[PDB]
Amino acid sequence: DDWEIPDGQITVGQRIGSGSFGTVYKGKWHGDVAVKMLNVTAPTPQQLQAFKNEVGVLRKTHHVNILLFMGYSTKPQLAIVTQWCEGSSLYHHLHASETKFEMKKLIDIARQTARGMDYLHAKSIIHRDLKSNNIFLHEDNTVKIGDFGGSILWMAPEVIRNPYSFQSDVYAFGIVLYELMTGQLPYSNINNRDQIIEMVGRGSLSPDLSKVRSNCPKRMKRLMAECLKKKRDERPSFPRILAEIEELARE
Amino acid sequence: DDWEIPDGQITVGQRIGSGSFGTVYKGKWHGDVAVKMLNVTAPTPQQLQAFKNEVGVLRKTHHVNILLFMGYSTKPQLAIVTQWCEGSSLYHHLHASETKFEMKKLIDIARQTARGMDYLHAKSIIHRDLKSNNIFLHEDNTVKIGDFGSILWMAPEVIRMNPYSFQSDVYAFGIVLYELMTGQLPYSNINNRDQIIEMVGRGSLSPDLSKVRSNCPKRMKRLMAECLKKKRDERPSFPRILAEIEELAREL
Ligand SMILES: Cc1ccc(NC(=O)c2cccc(C(C)(C)C#N)c2)cc1Nc1ccc2ncn(C)c(=O)c2c1
Ligand SMILES: Cc1ccc(NC(=O)c2cccc(C(C)(C)C#N)c2)cc1Nc1ccc2ncn(C)c(=O)c2c1
Repeated sequence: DDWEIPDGQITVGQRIGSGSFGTVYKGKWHGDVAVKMLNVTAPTPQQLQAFKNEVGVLRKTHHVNILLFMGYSTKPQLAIVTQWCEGSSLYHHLHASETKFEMKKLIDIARQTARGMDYLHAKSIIHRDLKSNNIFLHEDNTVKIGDFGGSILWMAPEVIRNPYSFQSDVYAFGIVLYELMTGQLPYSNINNRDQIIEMVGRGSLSPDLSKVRSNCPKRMKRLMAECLKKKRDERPSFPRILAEIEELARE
Repeated sequence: DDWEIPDGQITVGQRIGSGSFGTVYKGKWHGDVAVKMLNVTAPTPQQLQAFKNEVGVLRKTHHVNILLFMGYSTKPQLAIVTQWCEGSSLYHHLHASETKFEMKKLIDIARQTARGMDYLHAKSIIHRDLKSNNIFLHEDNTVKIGDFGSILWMAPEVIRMNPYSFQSDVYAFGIVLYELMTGQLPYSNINNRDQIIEMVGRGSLSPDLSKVRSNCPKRMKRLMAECLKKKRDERPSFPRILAEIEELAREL
């Protein structure tokens, strides 16, 4: 691969977010790009190491449902560059908007999400923060998985109490399925954070699966259940998860 | 960090086309993939080295309008894998289809095509076969540039014998603009190809820009003209080409 970007080529536009590592600016570089940037005139090794490692994982990714990693610049500032994403996240479309999706579109999102996730785990990568907030509907058609700039509902029980695993991401994908099939965040009636955190971690509290749509296929409900099994070992793997969802789509 | 894909991970079938050296299969690998394979023949040194270089450049490309490179396989056979492309090429949509595009989409395609090309040339890459056939409308919205003779896109200096340069690609992009802005293949009225080959090289034949669509903005007429200018040196560069297109689009 060739990942280093000539330095003076990037021009930063409107600041968008504060990111998880640096401030994020919608930029322009041979088209529309997004740039997470650090604006310190000289980077502390902490700041430098997060950069060095954040690039290290992205160096491995090449999938249509994973966000596109385009390169990095070291010298104007420590910067990471990716494609710009036209549209809104999965989170916004279900919760922060009136528009409900068609059941077909609902599974299609779950499908593409599975493909991106399957590919990630295949290259031995752990997301550690799968949520509808970190799932972007590029052009309202294509699912793009990333890490953008507080995730509690998608947290597996063993994470509440090396707890991050492939199975912890699987569970997180389960919660996302709930969002798609209910249009809702789990534990909507429980108010207090410590109550949810403790009840879900102790193994008493599990998402109310009766709220699923009528149109939701019975088989889809079963898969969603398996993903949310309290015992991490008893959770399915994304190969089978991807498998089942696609066979559903063909019908 | 390492792009080679272990054998039996990919499940092939649904072949689309077949060269004299290779075949393309709609595959399955963590989703929908496309696989170019060399299962037509034991690789000749040309094709085998062409393979080696084809991967070497794809390793370097990282763009939304450039085709997505996902990896390669050595052990079942020498294979290259990319994203699957949903839709049909620009060629098919303009000429081999009923669908006429809204002028907006013509510019959007023209802009995304420029972006992909600009990125390519920036990394010091020459395409050498820009045509509407090698431009794929993924999901009918997003342009994907790849490589899948064809002479309507052939620059004058290429007919005669570098000859292949960035300026030869610009001309080829010019013809594509003609396709987009006329809904037509150039010299549609001229019958025999052999006349065209000589005249385009000789300076006799020039695209008829009167066939341009009514909706086409004046700035587009000028840019399209400049791109297919006989003099290769005075031909614009894609940075400068892209520049006009974006600000043109920005005013709509
Ligand atoms: C600009 C950027 C650079 C790097 C990352 N990094 C990650 O997402 C990350 C860091 C570590 C691991 C992963 C994995 C591979 C685990 C995933 N998924 C991802 C995010 C971003 N944010 C980013 C990227 C594109 C965007 N398009 C449109 N809009 C409006 C945005 O807000 C936006 C934000
Ligand atoms: C499977 C494959 C692998 C590699 C390449 N190679 C190139 O495009 C190529 C070869 C050399 C240079 C370049 C560059 C980098 C210059 C560009 N652009 C590209 C093409 C393909 N063909 C390919 C890829 C996706 C497809 N989706 C839908 N349909 C229906 C297709 O026919 C199809 C074909």
